[PDB]
Amino acid sequence: AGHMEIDKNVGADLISNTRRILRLDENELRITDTALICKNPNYSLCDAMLTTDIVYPVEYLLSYWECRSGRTACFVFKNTGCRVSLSCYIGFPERLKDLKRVCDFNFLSVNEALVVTLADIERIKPCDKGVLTNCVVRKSNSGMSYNIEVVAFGPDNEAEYQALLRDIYAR
Repeated sequence: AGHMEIDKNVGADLISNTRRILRLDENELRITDTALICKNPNYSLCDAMLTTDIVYPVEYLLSYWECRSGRTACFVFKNTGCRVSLSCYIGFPERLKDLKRVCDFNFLSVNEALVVTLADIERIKPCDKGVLTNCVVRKSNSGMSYNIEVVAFGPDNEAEYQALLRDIYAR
């Protein structure tokens, strides 16, 4: 009830998926409202806060997001002190002018911003109704850095696909 709007079960479903495929708990995913998302001033979603040395088949989550009520979001990944987060916009972001995109592995700065969506994956590879894009983050303090990877596959990611069903449909 405020300057973001999600329906009672819809955020709870997307937040449930977010803790379940990051394989962390509901008090270990950090959620945030207006202060990072308010540049669409009445609607958005929230932010989700993420751990080091962790992988997910990221496009399984993009797919679940857009399929839930017929409305799409960009995942805007905002790197800050120690944490990765993804700031989730059903929305219009302020830093979209100067934040980045990747498909590769690279070093990434401690106060940085980056969008990854179905339109961005479509610029950087021919997309398909079968993509499993894959994403991997580390924090470091000894290097005062992030270490970021995201890579684009079709159904060839069949091993990680099976391993994820073998965790998340096996809780």
